[PDB]
Amino acid sequence: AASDSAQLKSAREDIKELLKTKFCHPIMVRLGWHDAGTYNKNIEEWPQRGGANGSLRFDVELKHGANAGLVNALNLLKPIKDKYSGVTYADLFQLASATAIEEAGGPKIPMKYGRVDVTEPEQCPEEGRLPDAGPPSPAQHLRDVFYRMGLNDKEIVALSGAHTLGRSRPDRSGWGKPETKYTKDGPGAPGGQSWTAQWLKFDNSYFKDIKERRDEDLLVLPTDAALFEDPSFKVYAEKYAADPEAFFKDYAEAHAKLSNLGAKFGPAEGFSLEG
Ligand code: HEM
Ligand code: NA
Ligand code: NA
Repeated sequence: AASDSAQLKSAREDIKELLKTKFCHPIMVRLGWHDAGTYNKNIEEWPQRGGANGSLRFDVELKHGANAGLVNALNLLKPIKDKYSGVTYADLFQLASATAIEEAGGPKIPMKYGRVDVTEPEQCPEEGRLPDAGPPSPAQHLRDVFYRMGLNDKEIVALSGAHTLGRSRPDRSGWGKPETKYTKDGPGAPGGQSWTAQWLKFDNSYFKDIKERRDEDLLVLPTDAALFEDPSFKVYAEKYAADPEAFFKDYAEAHAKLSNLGAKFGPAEGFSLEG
């Protein structure tokens, strides 16, 4: 009865209702990125290459250190997933993320769907393909991880801007204060430490805050700091801090690129919902 494209649209409606009710925009963006971020451009075969294939839905991968707390996001999406047999987790994760950015006031991401789902937890990538926030050499570590995905310096800086959304919890990743004046009252579950004052608003404030460092309640990870310390990253970081339009353009394109990493589409070229 309902076409697969129609189901994705219905799922998007459900997601928008979920975001309006739970204020869970940030975790949805993190979920999508952690499914896609395991992509390795050097591996040819699907699903060994990792990436956007819905493997992140399995306990084995959710248990990876970098994925602490993501089971909450999966659980929030499960009820929606159950309504649509024609919607894959691979697509649902990316749909929830893109919708989250947009509902949060971000740019419209040029998205395509039709991603195929892996079927067994044995197809999940091994742990260690996602970045650490506190390595000995942050900037080089970012290159090691993102260059492997086939992403460049521009994309590394632009995508890091997603930290304008959400916060860190010492009970999850281990970073951040237990709470601050900006998070102690929610909305959603209070607590943790945000990078920006309005952590439910998608704008270029992340770049301004990590550079200014005037607010002790605002978080700055070694990898965020690397954006302004690195001779190449700083070019884009300063540009985004001063040009919100430039950030939105580069962000939309980078987010779309990330969302496709390692995926196998059906049909091969995928399909659009509003093209
Ligand atoms: C540059 C490599 C990155 C590192 C080292 C990193 C690290 C972190 C850490 C430590 C947290 C705290 C999580 C917690 O407390 O539960 C976090 C949260 C988050 N990150 Fe990243 N991140 C990176 C890249 C990205 C990218 C590329 C995006 C998406 C375009 C992103 C989106 C988010 C979001 C939305 C949250 C907040 C989730 C929430 O509030 O529950 N991150 N990240
Ligand atoms: Na995956
Ligand atoms: Na923000």
